[PDB]
Amino acid sequence: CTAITYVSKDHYFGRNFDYEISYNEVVTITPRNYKFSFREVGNLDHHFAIIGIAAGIADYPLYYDAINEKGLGMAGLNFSGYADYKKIEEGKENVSPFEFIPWVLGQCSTVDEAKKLLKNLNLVNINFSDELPLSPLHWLLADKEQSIVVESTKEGLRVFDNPVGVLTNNPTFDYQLFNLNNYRVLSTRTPKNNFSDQIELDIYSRGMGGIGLPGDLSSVSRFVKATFTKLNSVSRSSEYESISQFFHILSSVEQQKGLCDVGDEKYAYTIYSSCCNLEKGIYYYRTYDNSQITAVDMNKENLEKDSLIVYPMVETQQINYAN
Amino acid sequence: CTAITYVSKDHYFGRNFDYEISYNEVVTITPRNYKFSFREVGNLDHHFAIIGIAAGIADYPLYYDAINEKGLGMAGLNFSGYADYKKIEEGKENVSPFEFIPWVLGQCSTVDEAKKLLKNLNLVNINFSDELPLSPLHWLLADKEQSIVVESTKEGLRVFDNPVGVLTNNPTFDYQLFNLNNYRVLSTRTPKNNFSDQIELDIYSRGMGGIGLPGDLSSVSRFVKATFTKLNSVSRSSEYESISQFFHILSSVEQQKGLCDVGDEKYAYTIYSSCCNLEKGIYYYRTYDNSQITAVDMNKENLEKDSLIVYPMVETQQINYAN
Amino acid sequence: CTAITYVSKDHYFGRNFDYEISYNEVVTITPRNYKFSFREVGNLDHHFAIIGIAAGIADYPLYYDAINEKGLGMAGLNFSGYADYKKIEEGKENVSPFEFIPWVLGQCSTVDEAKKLLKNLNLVNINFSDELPLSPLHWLLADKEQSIVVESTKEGLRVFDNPVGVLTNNPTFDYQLFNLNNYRVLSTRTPKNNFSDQIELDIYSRGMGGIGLPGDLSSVSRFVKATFTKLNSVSRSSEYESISQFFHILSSVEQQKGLCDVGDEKYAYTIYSSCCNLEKGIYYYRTYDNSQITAVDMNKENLEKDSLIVYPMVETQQINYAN
Amino acid sequence: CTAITYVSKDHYFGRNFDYEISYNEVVTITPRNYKFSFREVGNLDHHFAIIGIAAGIADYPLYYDAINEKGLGMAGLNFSGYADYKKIEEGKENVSPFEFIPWVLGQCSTVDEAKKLLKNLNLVNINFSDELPLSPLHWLLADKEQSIVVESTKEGLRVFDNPVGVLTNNPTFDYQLFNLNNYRVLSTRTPKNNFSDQIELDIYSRGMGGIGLPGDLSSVSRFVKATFTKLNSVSRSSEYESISQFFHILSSVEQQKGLCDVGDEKYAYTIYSSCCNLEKGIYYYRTYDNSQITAVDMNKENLEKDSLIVYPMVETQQINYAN
Repeated sequence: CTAITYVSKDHYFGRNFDYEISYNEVVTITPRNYKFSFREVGNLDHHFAIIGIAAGIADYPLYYDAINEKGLGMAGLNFSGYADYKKIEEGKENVSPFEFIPWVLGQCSTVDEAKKLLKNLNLVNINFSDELPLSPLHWLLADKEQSIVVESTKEGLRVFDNPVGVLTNNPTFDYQLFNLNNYRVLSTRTPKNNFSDQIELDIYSRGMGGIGLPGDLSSVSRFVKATFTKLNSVSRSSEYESISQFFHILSSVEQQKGLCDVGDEKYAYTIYSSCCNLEKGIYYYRTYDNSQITAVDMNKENLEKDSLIVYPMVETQQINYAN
Repeated sequence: CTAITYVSKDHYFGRNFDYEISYNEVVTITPRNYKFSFREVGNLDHHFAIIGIAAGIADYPLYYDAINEKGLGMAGLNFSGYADYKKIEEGKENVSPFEFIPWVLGQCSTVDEAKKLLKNLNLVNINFSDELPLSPLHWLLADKEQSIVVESTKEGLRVFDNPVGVLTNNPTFDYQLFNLNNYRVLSTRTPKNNFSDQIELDIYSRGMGGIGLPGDLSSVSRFVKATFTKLNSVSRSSEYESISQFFHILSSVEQQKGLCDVGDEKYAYTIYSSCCNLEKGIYYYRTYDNSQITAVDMNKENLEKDSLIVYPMVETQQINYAN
Repeated sequence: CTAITYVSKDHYFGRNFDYEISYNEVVTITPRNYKFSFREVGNLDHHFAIIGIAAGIADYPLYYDAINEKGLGMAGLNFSGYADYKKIEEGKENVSPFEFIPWVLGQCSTVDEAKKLLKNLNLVNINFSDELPLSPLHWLLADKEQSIVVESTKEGLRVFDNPVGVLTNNPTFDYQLFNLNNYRVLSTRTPKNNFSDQIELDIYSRGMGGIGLPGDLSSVSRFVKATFTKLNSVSRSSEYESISQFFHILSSVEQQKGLCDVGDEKYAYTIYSSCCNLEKGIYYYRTYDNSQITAVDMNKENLEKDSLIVYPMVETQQINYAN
Repeated sequence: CTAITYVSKDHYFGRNFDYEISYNEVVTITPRNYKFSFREVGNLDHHFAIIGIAAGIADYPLYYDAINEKGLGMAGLNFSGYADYKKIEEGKENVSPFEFIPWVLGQCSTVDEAKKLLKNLNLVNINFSDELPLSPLHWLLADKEQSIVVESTKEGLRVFDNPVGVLTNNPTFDYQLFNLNNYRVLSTRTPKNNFSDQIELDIYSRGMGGIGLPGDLSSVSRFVKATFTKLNSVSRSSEYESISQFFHILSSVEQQKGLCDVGDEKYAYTIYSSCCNLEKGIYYYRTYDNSQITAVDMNKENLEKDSLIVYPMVETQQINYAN
C-alpha cells in the first residue's frame, strides 16, 4: 500500500490498496447519526459524516481508508511485524485499531485537532470479532495544512509530522525519512558531468536526472519513488486534470499482477486506487480491471440518516467504444 | 517512448507516446484504396488497411504507430543523435522515414514478410515538407510470431530480432539487450539470504525480489523495467483482463508531468498510451488526462474507401458519477 | 573510518583511520604502571598494558584504537552530529570520551567485563585540554567471543551486540544493521537467471553475484561493503595469510586521496590501516604511503614501566629493490 | 583483471591480474639480443629490451603484461567468449596472441608506431604448444601520450583510442565507454539537495557525491570504479607518492579471496598488482600475500645479453618488525 497527499487547487488524499486477495470491498458513507459504539471509550451518537472504502463483511464500517465532511482523511496500511497493540490502560483513551478511523474522523476537523485527541490514545488489542482478528497497520492522517503518521510499536506510540505526505509499509517512519537522505542528488533536470572534466559524457537520454531512483515494488523503494513523484508533480488547472495527476502519482508505485509473488505463485496487486477531494467530499476510485475513474459524492447522500449507505464497487472494464 | 508486444490469448501491440507538447494526435484509419504515393519507390493504389495514431494533417497519414488488418504492428520511437538517414542509393528501395510505416504495413502481413522487404531498404533523408522535417527515429515491428527492431545509424541499417518485445529510445538495440544481462538476479519471489549464512536478515517487505530494478524515466531504465514488467506479467485470456494488464505494463514506465524537465521547465509526459489487439484490429488508448480506455475498431469502418477516416482523441476525464 | 573484527585461528581487531589531517600519529605502548588519573572517577595506578595508535601531542595516550594484553580491543570512530556527551551525573561513573579507551582497556579482560563496566557509564563533555576539544565518536569493542558497539546520542547511552563485527560512522547502529536487510540477495556465486525463463541472459563476467554492492566512500556504503567482504572472506589459519586477508578487507573500503572532498579541495583519506592480533599483543599497521606492514609487539617491552613507550610510524614507502 | 595508466610527472602502466589459479608467475627481463622467432612473420634477432611478469611454465617469455625500455606498455586481460582468433590470411601480418606482446614491444617505441604496426595485423589461432592452448584476451597499450585497446572479436579487429586509461574484461570497449555516460552525476564533492526544495535532507556522511558507484567485482563495475578512482586521483609528483596513489587505484578494484566463486568454491583473487614507471623502466609489484612493494629495474641488467633474466616472486608477507 501507498498513501499520498497532493495539492493542486483543492487538496487530495488517497492510496493504493495492494493485496493478493479481495474480500468484498465497498464504498461506504457513514452518516452523522449512525451511532459509533466503542468498546472502551465514549460513544459518538452524532458525528461528522464519513466516506471511505471498507470491508463489506459487517454491519459496522470497517474502513481501509476514508475522509470526513470536514476535509480530514485517514488511511491504514500494512505494518506487519512492526505493529504492536496494547492492553487496556487506565487513564488512557483505549481505542481498537478497528475503531480507530471512526474515532478520529468522527470528531476531528483538522490534523491539529487529531494531534490533541491522539495525546492520550492507547491502541488496544481488541478484535472486531473472532472471525475478523486485528490487522497490523500504521496510519497516515492528512488535511489541507499537513499530514502525520501514527505508529504503535513495541517501543510505544509515536505521532510523526510527515513532511512529504507519503506512507508505505515497513519499517518505522523515522527510517523511511532518514533513507530519503541517500537520494539528495536525484533531479528532474539533466545533471552536469561531475564524474570527470577529463572526458565528455554524452546526454544520450532525457530524464537522466532521476537515475538511482528505485523501481521495485518493495515498501522502501515505493516510498522513495512515490515521494519523488509527488513532490515534483505539477499542479493542474481543473478538478479533472488534478485527479489525473494524482492517479499518475499512484500508478508510479502500483503493483502489477505477476510481479509480486508472496507465496505459492500468489500475486499481490493494486486492487484499487483511491483519490479523495477533501474540499468536495468526493471519493474517486479505479480498480485493477476498471481503468475508468468512478466518483462517489458523500454530499449527494442524506448525511442526517442513521444507517450506512453501501455501494458495490464498479469492477469490470468500462470501455468507450467511439466508432 | 516505450513500445511493447504482449500475448495473453491474442497478441497486443502498443506504445507510450512521451513528449513535452501535444499537437493534433488523432486516430486515423487508412482504408485499402487510399493511394500511397512514394517519392522514390513504386506506388500502392491498393494495400492493407491500417489504423493508428497520426499527426492530424490533411494530405497524408503521418503515423506515430499503427497496425494493419493482417495483424502487423509498427511504431516509430525517438532516437535523437543515433538516427541517420541516407542519400538516395541506386538499386535499393529508397523510402523516407515518414513513408516507412505505410510502406511496410501497406504490403506486409507478417514480420517475416517485413524482414524480406527490409533487405532492400535504404531510409532516405527526404522530409514530408519544408515546414515538417524528419524526426530521428527507430522502429519496433511485431506480429503474433515475433518482433524485430529497425535502426538506421551512421554505420548503416540493422534489423534485429527482438527476443523481449520491448523498445525505448537511445542507445542501439544491441546495447539495450546486453544491459539486461546485469538484471539476471531480479525475481518476482523473495530472495534467499545469500549475503551470509552467519547472520539473519529479515524479510521486512513484500516484493524484495525486484530490488535493483531502476525506476527512473531515462531510456535504458525504462527498457529494463518494461521488460521485467512485461515478461513477468500474468492475465486471463479474456479481452478486458488482457488489455487491463497491457495498460498496467505501459503505466509502469510512463512519464508524469514535472518529473522530466527537458529544458527550462518544459516537461515530457506520456501524452497517450495505446494498446492494439492484432487479431481483432482494435486500437485502444488512454490519454494523460483521460484514464478511461477508448476503443476504435478498424473493422467498423468501410475499409474499401479511399479517404482517410479521422477521429479526435477523447482527451478529458470520462468519469462515472455513480451516486 | 571502518573497524572490523576477524577470526582465522587467532582473533584480529583493527580499523581504517580516514581523515583529512594527521595529528602526529604514533604507536604507543601504555605499560601497566603508567598511572591513569581520571578527572571524575578513581585513578588506576596499576592496570593492563595497552598498545595502540594515538595522537602524539601529549604525554598522555590519546588513542584512536588499541588492544590490551588480555586480548580486548577498542576503537573510536567519527560519529559527527550523532554523538552527544553529557553533564556530570550523580551515581554514575563519569568518564570523558578522551579517557574512555584507557578506562575500559585498563581494567577489562573481556567484552562481558566491559559490558558490566558500561552499565554505570556516563560519557562526560570534558576536553583533554582547552587546546584539544573532544571529537564526536562512537566505539567498537571486541574480544575473541563477540563485539559490541557503544553510542552516546541525545536519546542516551546504548550498548549493542554486533553480529557482523563491523562499524563505520553515521547513523546509529540500528539503522546500519537494518539496512543490511536490503542486500540479502548478494552472493559470492553467479546467480540463476531469475529475471525471466523466457530469455537467455549471458554470464559475461565473473563476480556477478555481488552486483548491487555499493562502492562509494560513504559511511553506510562502506559498512555494507566491509560487512559483505568480511563475512565472505576465506583464508588459511597462518599469521601472515590471516593478516593478509584482514588488510584486504580494510583495503575494500579505504578512501583514496582526491575521491572524498570534505571542503575546498580538502581530501579525507585512509591515513593508516591497523590489524591487531588479540592473542599475541601485536599491532600491525600500513599507512597511505607505506604499503609494507609494520609490526609492533607489546610483549617485547618491559610492561612494568611507568612511562609511555612511543614508536614513530613508518610513513614513507619501504620498497624491496630486487636488483 | 584491471589495467590502468596514470600520470604524475612520470607516466605509469600497470594491472591487477585476477584469476583463481597461479601459473608460477615470475618477473622476466627479455634483453635486446634474446632472439624472437615468429611462426608467420619476420624474426626479431635484435629488438628493444622488455620487462614484465610472465607465466613461468616455459623457457619462452609468456608475458601477461610488460613494458619496454622505450616507455611503451602492453597488457593482456581476460576477454572470454568475446575474443576470436583467425585463420592465417594472405597479405596480413599473421601473429599468434602468445607472440603479440613480443611482436609489438620488440619493435615499437610509441603507441603511434603500434597503431601503424597494427594496421595489417591478423591475430591467428595458433597455440604456443599442444600443451598450452591460447587464452581469450584483449589488450591495453600505453605510452606517455595516450593508450589504446585492441580487440579481435568474431566481427573483426578494432583499435580504439582509450580516453580513460582503463580496461577490464568483457564486454567490448565501446560498451564499457558508453556505460560511463550513466555515471555523469557522481562527484568527489557532496551534492546539493536536488531531490526537492520542499524538504530538508541531511548530509549525515562524507563522500555522498559518490553514491551510485558500483562496488562489486564484475567486469563493468570495476571498469566504472577504476575509472572514477583514476580520473579523480590527486597526483603527488615524487616517485613514491605517485606509485603509492597508483597502487591505491588498483586496490580500489582488487578481488578478495572468498568473494568471487567461479564454480565449486574456487575463488578468483588479485594474484598480483603491478605499477611500471615507463620513463625509468621499473617494474614495481605487490602480491595477494605480500603487501610490500617490490621493484625490478630493467636498466640495471646488461640489456645487450641474449638470455632471459628471471626474478622469482616474493610470496610471504615481508613484515617490518619495528621493536
